[PDB]
Amino acid sequence: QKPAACRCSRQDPKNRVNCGFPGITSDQCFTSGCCFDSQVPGVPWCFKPLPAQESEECVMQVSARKNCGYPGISPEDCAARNCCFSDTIPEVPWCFFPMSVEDCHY
Repeated sequence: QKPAACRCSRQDPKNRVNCGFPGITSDQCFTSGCCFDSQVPGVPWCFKPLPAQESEECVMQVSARKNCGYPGISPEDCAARNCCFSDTIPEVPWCFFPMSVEDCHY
């Protein structure tokens, strides 16, 4: 299934992880759960989407996270402060500010 827009557009083209086989079409790429973009040269055209989050406002590259909490903040407290919580990647804030989706596109 085609991934939500932010899982595709919020990635730096140079950080793209290739998805599918050589020559996979735009439709096949989307159908496979990947993102397709034929506009940037020299980078994968069919690529893996960013991990899905609780909401699409919480989708962004790990390096774009703005710390909305503190060391040891709980998921619930983070949710109270109106933020996104994700503790699966090292060195990055686990509680972070979400970003409205107007920038997202295919």
